[PDB]
Amino acid sequence: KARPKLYVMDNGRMRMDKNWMIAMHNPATIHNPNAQTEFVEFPIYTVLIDHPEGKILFDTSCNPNSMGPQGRWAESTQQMFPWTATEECYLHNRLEQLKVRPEDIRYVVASHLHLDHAGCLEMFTNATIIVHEDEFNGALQCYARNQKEGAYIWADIDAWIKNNLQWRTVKRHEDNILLAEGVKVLNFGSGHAWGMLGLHVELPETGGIILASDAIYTAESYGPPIKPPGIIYDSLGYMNTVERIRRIAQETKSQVWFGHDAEQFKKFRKSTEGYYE
Amino acid sequence: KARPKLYVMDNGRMRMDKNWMIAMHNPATIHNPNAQTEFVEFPIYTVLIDHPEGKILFDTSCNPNSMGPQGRWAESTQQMFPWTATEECYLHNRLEQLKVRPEDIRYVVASHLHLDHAGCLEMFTNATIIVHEDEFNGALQCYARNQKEGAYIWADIDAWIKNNLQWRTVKRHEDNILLAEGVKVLNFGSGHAWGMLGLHVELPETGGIILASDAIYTAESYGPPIKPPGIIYDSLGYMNTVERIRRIAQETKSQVWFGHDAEQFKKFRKSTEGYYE
Ligand SMILES: CCCCCC(=O)N[C@H]1CCOC1=O
Ligand SMILES: CCCCCC(=O)N[C@H]1CCOC1=O
Ligand SMILES: [Co+2]
Ligand SMILES: [Co+2]
Ligand SMILES: [Fe+3]
Ligand SMILES: [Fe+3]
Repeated sequence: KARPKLYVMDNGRMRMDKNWMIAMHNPATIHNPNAQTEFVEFPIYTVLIDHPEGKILFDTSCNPNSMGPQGRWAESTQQMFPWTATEECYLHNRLEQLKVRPEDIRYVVASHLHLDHAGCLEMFTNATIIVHEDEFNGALQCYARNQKEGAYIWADIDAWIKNNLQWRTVKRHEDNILLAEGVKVLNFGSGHAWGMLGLHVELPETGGIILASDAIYTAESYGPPIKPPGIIYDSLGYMNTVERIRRIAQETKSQVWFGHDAEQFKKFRKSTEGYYE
Repeated sequence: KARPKLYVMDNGRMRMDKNWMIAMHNPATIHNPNAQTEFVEFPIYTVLIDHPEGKILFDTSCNPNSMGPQGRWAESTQQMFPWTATEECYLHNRLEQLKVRPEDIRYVVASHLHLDHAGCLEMFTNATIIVHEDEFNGALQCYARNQKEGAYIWADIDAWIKNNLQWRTVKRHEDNILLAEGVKVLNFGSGHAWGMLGLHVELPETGGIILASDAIYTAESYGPPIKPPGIIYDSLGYMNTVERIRRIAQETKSQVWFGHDAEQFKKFRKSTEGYYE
């Protein structure tokens, strides 16, 4: 039986309007007609599965050259979704401390292609990049239409193409994919974005874990009841996905790891302290 | 050839958070982390078609007993979506000034069953009430689960049932319905709410008119580009509906009358000044 080790890697912090994360979280009233929102902070992280069959990476955080005047992100983007991270937080450094080079990664699973998950895809030229086909198509249209604003970074996409990444698209109606012993890719479909992927991992000692990414921002999103994000591509799809994750967790007695939950993240054992067997 | 007269009836004004009407209209930034929304005012109105084949009413505004301590609307609702109207603004009074009694109405078309469109359904006991089946089912579930908050008013629904209204549901996949010479019901389906209906009218002198209701809040919603509302049941469905309306307007050279557009409403000839032939 395979005895993998799973690492949680801290890739810094982001802030944005709380309305993005929880829609109409604090609506104006007759007694508060100019209601104020908040500017909340949350973690960006990635997960490495050191599996005997090969190393698997879930998400890739933000590109190190995202912020600043010479940054890849448009000015309006930087102001609405600012990212802060020290050098040791960069993905390539986190991996380095584990004695892992990018070239050692067999599979990268991209939950979706937003700026905070697909930032460092270009690094893994020796891997197969697993992504939802609808998410891929949508991003490429953004590129082709020369969209310089939004959550799809023109400069990042440019780099993927130039670096000749090897893509494996998950089809709209494609089943879950067994990646390795006790590791399965979940096809969540349209919701938060054009197409979302998750991961289910079964560890001998710790048991089952579901990586939900932005299918579920936080425990507050999860509920119940469900509290959806401010902007959504497919509201119906989003609601269905959350409830599907809940069912899976119950039936397999698995933990659910959210995309950007500050409190949950504090509890994790990170790559600087150890791993999950 | 039939020569109808179409009347626009002013049924008062409402206010709410602008984020309801235009999602993320003013997002927080690093420089404005506690961004403020606004509390915007907009008209509630209904349309009467005095047709030789019979009188047709589109929407019914709010119930006269909605607001106040003894009001049908929950406190939280009254504070988030306050309605103001004088006595002459009440639907029953507007009709009276045209020498029209509720019993004279042959057809009522309910665009949807929100508090500001289905308020006075209970009045028209001599009419056939045309509504989307999915919208009807959803409202009845709110009632059955004893939901006392939200945009579906428990007390309003209660009254419909007690007054023994005569329902004709539009099926999910049912075609447009010819109601009378030059009057057609449009099935928009799920979007803003569970199920939306519109109307297309062809007048000898004025030409074509599309009544969109909450399928399109305002000219700003309409664009292009489309700016969706803060909360939506079916985002995908909503976007599709707007574009469908644009196509119809172009192909038939029809004006589009929005649900709650203050500027457009000012330009209408109201029932106090005349009608459209
Ligand atoms: C459609 C999803 C909302 C678009 C804005 C965005 O990309 N926001 C990031 C921030 C953390 O996770 C997110 O989705
Ligand atoms: C579809 C969610 C409803 C948001 C609150 C609401 O019901 N607002 C009114 C005001 C005019 O049209 C509406 O739907
Ligand atoms: Co995202
Ligand atoms: Co409505
Ligand atoms: Fe994210
Ligand atoms: Fe409305």
